[PDB]
Amino acid sequence: MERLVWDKLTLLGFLEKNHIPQKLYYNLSSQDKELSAEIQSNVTYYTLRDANNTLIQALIPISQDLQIHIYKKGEDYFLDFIPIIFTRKEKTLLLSLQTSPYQDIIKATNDPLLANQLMNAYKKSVPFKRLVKNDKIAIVYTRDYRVGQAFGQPTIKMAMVSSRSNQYYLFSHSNGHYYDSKAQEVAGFLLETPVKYTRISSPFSYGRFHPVLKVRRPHYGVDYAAKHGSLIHSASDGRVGFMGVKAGYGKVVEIHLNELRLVYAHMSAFANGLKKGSFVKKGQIIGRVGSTGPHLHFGVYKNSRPINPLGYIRTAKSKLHGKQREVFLEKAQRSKQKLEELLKTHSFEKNSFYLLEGF
Ligand SMILES: [Zn+2]
Repeated sequence: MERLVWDKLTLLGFLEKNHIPQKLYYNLSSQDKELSAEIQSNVTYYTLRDANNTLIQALIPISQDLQIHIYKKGEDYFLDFIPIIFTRKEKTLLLSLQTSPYQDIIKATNDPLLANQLMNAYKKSVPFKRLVKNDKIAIVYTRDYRVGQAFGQPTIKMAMVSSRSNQYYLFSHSNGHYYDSKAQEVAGFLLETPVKYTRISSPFSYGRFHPVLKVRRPHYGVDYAAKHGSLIHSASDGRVGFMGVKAGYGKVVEIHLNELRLVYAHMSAFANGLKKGSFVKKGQIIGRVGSTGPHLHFGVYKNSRPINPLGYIRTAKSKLHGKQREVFLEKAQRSKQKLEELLKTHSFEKNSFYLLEGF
């Protein structure tokens, strides 16, 4: 296949460019239309053409784990939503700073997304502006590969940053939140429900891809059933990055807050004065619920990846308890011992970074 980057196109633009009847999109269920509206610019996608230059296959990412597969059989085009095929590798970075964190992490890994994720995750506990030469940074993380090419975002499993005689740890959890050495949440956020709802008509789901009888489509936000006219509130502070129509979402507002993007779709109207560029405060009215039943699709992206918004709708951060805490801390202990060992057996006099396989 040709490997290409997406840039300006929408799904309907891509179909027209390639003489694929647009009914391939319009016949989709509304849920599939919603999935189709999150083709991000800058994503690597893949195409196969015949000796007449006719589009025979395209694989276009919707998320890190799901893609649109367009393909031609005989005279007909088909469109499925299917798993992205990939390999997952775990790495451990041991770094002694020589200049600047962002810059040195990139020099050691070629992975600016990793650098930026770490900076954001620590921004309220160790500002990177604070770090100096010979401070230490460790990161255990996974990276995904398709046919030898890295794609998507890394995921941090653990990190340790040392500054001013202290070590500051970050540990992932299966619940999606990150925690410090005390099993207290770090680098999260507090969201408000964006609409007064009757029920959640469709919850968030990562989907299920095997075995065949268990297969379930992902849904990368929360669909709220709400009475016609309901006002929509921003779940957070932020800045409006998009306001308008996107096929599959109808009228939609997107708000950016640091590494977050919040999506508010199927609206009837935007709030007077609101435009691209506006700053908004948590709870501020941004528009009104539409049927473009009446529903709001609320999406939350963290480091460009959809996450279950309901885990963040709360008035205080997460802190583990009970057996969850016992198990978390025992795992954290063993992680800490292993990192200490790796740091023993890896002198920074020889090399100012090491990039190791596994952990
Ligand atoms: Zn939805």
